[PDB]
Amino acid sequence: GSLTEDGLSYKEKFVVRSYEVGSNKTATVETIANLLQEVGCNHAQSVGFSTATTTTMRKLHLIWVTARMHIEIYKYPAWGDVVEIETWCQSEGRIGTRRDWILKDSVTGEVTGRATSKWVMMNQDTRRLQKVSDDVRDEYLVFCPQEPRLAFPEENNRSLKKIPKLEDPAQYSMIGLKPRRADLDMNQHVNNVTYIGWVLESIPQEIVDTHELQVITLDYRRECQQDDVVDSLTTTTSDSQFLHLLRLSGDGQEINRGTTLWRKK
Amino acid sequence: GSLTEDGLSYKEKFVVRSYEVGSNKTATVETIANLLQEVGCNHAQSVGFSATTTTMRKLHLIWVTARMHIEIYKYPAWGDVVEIETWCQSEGRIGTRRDWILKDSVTGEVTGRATSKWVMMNQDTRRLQKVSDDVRDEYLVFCPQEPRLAFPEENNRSLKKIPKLEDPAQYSMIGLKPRRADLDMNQHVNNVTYIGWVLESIPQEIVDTHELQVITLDYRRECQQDDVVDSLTTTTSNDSQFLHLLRLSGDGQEINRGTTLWRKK
Ligand SMILES: Nc1cccc(OCc2ccccc2)c1
Ligand SMILES: Nc1cccc(OCc2ccccc2)c1
Ligand SMILES: Nc1cccc(OCc2ccccc2)c1
Ligand SMILES: Nc1cccc(OCc2ccccc2)c1
Repeated sequence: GSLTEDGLSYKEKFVVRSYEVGSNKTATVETIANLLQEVGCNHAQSVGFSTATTTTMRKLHLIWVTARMHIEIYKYPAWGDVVEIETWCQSEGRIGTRRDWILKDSVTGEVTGRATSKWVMMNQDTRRLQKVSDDVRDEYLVFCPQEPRLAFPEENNRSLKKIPKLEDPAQYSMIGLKPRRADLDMNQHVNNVTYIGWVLESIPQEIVDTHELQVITLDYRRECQQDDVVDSLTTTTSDSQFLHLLRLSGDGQEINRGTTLWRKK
Repeated sequence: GSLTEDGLSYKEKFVVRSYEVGSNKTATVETIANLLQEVGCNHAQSVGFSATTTTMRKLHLIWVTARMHIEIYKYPAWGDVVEIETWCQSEGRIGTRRDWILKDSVTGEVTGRATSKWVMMNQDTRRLQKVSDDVRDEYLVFCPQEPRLAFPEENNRSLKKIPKLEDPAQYSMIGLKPRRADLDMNQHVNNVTYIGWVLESIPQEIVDTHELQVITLDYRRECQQDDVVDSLTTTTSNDSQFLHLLRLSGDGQEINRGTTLWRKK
């Protein structure tokens, strides 16, 4: 992978692996999400971040954390195919930061998917959210395009829709979900992609066998700790559309909420 | 990746990814195992497999793993390039063996080795059988015909008999269930998921203070998508050795047994 000519975006190619595909021999949405993280990390490294935070951030013990992830897939790449992913970041003033991605088939050059994520500042120790200070923005603004560059430009698009809270009883559920060590990242936190998998676990297998996932919007409200247990809840709201809710098994504390849109095969 | 000059082995390079590493910023043993599967599949594809021979497809037979043995000297770091060489050998009418050698691409030093024993099985009835002479003649032309062992040594760990753990186990992790990401393209639980489940019952303190040097795992029976597993471990031993057992949560049917060897950091 490499920074583009202007140094304001990063591109990387990936060959889809045998264990990365589902029953139709195409990449799962979790494989796509993992690739989005990898190209994101390679972009941060290429622009000088140490092995993820600016100078003012490390001084105040602040980190970027995902508040929302939105992914739209038109075609899932096949096992052995080469997918090219371009990524960039944009300041959203004092609110936070946005990271966007564009996925293309390397052989045809056609856009096969797009993603957008909203990040907010948080104290690493207290978990308290904060606005982006003047000093932090000045430090990372030089690595972003300064005029708008949106993966989802269209007005009233799906990435900005407000998601409601699922009401009990849920139509479908998968309970007792727990992370194993492979679900943890280098910092021993549950990987953001694991939550996508947990959301999808409550979708009936018949829907998965007869439909393709076209869109997924996921809000991240609270982290699942390594010793926590999660219940995944889903209700059809409709193409098939679903409303999702992940909550802690015991006290019912919300950790995520989301929506999925599926197209008939 | 590519076949070597003689066409009797295959090599491929992999760059270690951000989400593939643990707390020490080095590849987990499950990431290594996944890479072993990928290079294995790329080798089968390079030698003409659509992976079953003509006689195998007619008799509805497949290769299935009976045992996996991995030894790691150094886990590659995040961003490092690891080169893996793989080959197969006929083991007469008993079955087949696939071996691997892992090297640091920059230094050329051997950083790990692996060996696996495969047996023929009817895809539908799950009944094991010997390798017929017709099947052997079909794949022998893709193997070195003189011995080529990743584990040559006389009384090496790869061929040790593993006993059955007796209740009560010293440590346990109960209620483990596969999610969709744990399944392969054929909707079977991926062989690497069982390695993760075995390791779940090792206490976190051992993981934090030791590095896994050796893992031997026997595959006795499959965990179905709707099954629940219990992972059991007892210390048998500066090095720490453990005895492992995976069994179905309800009836206690054995699915795997194994051993691990850990060295102090
Ligand atoms: N941890 C990480 C690192 C780099 C980018 C990144 O993008 C946000 C995201 C990716 C996949 C799923 C959900 C959110 C996340
Ligand atoms: N923690 C983390 C992980 C992965 C990517 C990342 O992006 C930082 C960044 C790169 C380029 C421009 C602006 C910001 C931060
Ligand atoms: N499914 C598969 C495909 C190709 C090679 C392969 O090697 C055996 C193995 C690898 C990793 C863990 C346990 C066993 C397995
Ligand atoms: N089912 C399966 C999956 C992955 C590899 C594989 O190896 C087949 C093979 C390749 C080269 C020589 C002899 C045999 C079989």
